Amino acid sequence: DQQLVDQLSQLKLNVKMLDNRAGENGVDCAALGADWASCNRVLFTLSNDGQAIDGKDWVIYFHSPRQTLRVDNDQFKIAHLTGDLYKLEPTAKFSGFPAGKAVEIPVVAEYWQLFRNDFLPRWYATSGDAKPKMLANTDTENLDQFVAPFTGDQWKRTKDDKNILMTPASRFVSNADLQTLPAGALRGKIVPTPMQVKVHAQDADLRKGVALDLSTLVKPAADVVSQRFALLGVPVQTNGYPIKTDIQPGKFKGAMAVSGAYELKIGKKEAQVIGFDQAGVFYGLQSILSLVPSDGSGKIATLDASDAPRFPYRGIFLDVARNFHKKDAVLRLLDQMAAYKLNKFHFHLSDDEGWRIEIPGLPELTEVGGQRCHDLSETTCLLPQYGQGPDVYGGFFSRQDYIDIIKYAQARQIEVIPEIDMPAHARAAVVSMEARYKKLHAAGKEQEANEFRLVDPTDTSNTTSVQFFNRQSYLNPCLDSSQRFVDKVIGEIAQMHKEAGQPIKTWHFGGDEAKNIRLGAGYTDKAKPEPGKGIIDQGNEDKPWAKSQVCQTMIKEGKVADMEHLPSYFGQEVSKLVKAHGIDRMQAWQDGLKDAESSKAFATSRVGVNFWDTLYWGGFDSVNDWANKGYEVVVSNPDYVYMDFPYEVNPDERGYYWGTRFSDERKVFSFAPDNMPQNAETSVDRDGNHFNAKSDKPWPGAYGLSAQLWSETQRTDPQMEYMIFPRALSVAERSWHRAGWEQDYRAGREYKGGETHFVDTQALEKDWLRFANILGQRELAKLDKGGVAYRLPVPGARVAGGKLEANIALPGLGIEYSTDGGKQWQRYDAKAKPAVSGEVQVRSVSPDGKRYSRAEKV
Ligand SMILES: CC(=O)N[C@@H]1[C@@H](O)[C@H](O[C@@H]2O[C@H](CO)[C@@H](O)[C@H](O)[C@H]2NC(C)=O)[C@@H](CO)O[C@H]1O
Repeated sequence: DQQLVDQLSQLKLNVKMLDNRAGENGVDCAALGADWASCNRVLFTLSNDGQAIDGKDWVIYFHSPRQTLRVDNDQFKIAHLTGDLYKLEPTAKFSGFPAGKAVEIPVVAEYWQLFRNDFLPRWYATSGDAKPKMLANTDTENLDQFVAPFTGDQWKRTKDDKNILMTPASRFVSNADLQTLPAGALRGKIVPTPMQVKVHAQDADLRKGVALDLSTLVKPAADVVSQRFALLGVPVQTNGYPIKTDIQPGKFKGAMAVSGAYELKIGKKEAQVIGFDQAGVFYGLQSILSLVPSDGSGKIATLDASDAPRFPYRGIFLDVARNFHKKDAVLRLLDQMAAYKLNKFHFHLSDDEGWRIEIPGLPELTEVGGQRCHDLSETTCLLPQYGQGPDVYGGFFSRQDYIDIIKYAQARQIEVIPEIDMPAHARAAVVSMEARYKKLHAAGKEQEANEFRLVDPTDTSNTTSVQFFNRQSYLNPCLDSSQRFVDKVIGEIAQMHKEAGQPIKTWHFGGDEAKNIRLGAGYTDKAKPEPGKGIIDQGNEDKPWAKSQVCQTMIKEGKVADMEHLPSYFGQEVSKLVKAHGIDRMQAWQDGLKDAESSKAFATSRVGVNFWDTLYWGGFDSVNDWANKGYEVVVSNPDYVYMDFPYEVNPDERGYYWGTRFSDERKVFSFAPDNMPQNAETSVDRDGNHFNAKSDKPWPGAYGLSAQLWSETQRTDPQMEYMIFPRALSVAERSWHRAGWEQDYRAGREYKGGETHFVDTQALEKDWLRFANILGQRELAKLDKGGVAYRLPVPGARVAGGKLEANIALPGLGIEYSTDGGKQWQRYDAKAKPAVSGEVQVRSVSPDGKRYSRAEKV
């Protein structure tokens, strides 16, 4: 009843990691069905400061990205609902939560939990009648309230983990090659780095303002430029420094004769931008804006530059489905993109856990798919996921919101690429279309009910998705209703784009992870168990759609060869729908198109793939095959440009970490996307080990670069911003500019981490030192002004010769120290180091002085 829920709500949870490598320490993880026989032991403690809780009519719901495999307190049991939602229940042996005591529940989970961010907030209790209530101490974004600190070697994945734990003292060493450059060395430095620049000794004076000739630009675009000058403190007034613009396509030849190319001349009396096109003028204007200092000085170097993008596709991907991100945050993101010349916004509008775009005629997609709540019937909501509580959590962009975002992007020279992920990652859509089916079926409108249905009612396939959903995550590719649904959604989104004035140029099909994970390599069958694998019953495990009658008749009429070719076949069918709507380019995650013969199998004349295989695992060689089959390769490797991954190896950092353990501003910058094998000399793998890389195949080159923000643990907009910035500035650099240390691809060259020395790592180093300095001394102050809650790096620090020595990953940022427990903070001066004794803490501070990094002890 309610009373029981009220009592349970007052239980205080504490989560403590016991062992991240339980399989190495006597637990038989294989017998528990753990992938690759890997499991961890965690302790859940529930403390009661009230009277005894003796009822048994309750369920406690919690979220985890890890499956619970064993419960070591026999008074309780844990069962999976779907996705990340689990239930804790009392067994027949439960004898109550005693008054004033703690109950301990040790559990065994699959894999490892290396970051405290792995533990999700907002556990909740239910009981019969009653309205669900959260366990109040867990209703927070601060994990310190319920998750204990990691100690010792608990951050290690295996006993052989070679990653380096980052503390102030080891971080001091990783930053020791950095130094603060004098302001003179940063004069005339545009970033992204221009293709060619000659900096002269005179400076132009922008203090009385600039007089802009934006006649070449459509109004909305000219207004973006004018607002940005004003933001950075240069008033716009007619008597100011003249900046002239013109478009002249004929002055550009060969490979500089591309959209976004420009010639820039900054003089003492005036400036002139000549673009190949409007993007080119807009971009030459953003290059002047990049020189404006963060010191109030109003001076910029005179210079002559000529520039053009190395790639036509320079993208940022955003997931709004896992956790919604508001219109205001999307706009801020687009502002910053435009400032650093990023031009493609890949918008992931749907997935299992949410559907975020209003579709005229299919209201259930947003009414149901657009919100999560504790509704076991899933008629009004999708089940709760990702630690957002049991009550309604959600949002979506209305048709007008969406049109607004597209217009906003268009002014900023950014192309909006909508992604509606299929045929896996489609639970919001499938469940919403089921609620639609039920509603219409009840009114006796059976043809209407079935019109956009995404389920074959005969399908009993037993399949587990990557995120542990079942067959409801997989839209059925063989149904005529599924094609109707696809056609209708493409149609409606295409109309919004037409109204916004930016007609869709690329449809993103999705296509990722359309498989059953129980049939993967790390699991083994109960009957002939291979050692070191998760022992499960694999004889009742099906490939997706295996038991669909409709898919079976499709296979027998000869339309497709096997169940395995379904995803690729569906990609080919959707390309025909995309083409029919006037769209001549489709893009997909490469694994959904793997069984297609080549780009020729598609109806669009262009087919792009987001290439998301990790490099250290073979990506440096398998990427070639896509480019050579006609696909435009959009480099999206998780080991370098997944922005949902942690900035550093520290258990208190935010992020997922399946593809690598960290990717900081420096690592992202060091990525060489057009000569994949070379990264073997400049990076380490997910366990910190050196790797080797070689390809013997032809490499025509990549078409683009994209950095991804997946949103599982990015629950708020500030969290999203913490993960994207400032490392997306490194992405902008590398997607625009090819550095001298980025060598040409050579078939047969084998790069061996720690052994070969092909790459000019001293040039790489010098390039990074300058770039890190531009961020710390100029650009971060601009992000402050754009309202972006970027991550402030924690300082490196050591105590030497009686004084505190501190450093930082982005030289120029302020550093503070405290010698009294973090009560009083003082500013660090490198040229008058402070004498120190006992405990010191350090923290960094934003340029505007309002935000601080986390504080750490030396
Ligand atoms: C708990 C965990 O780490 N799971 C991993 C999945 O998240 C991951 O899926 C892919 O990665 C993204 C997160 O970085 C997902 O949001 C996304 O849906 C998915 N697909 C794409 C194209 O990235 C997979 C990758 O094999 O591994 C898991 O272990």
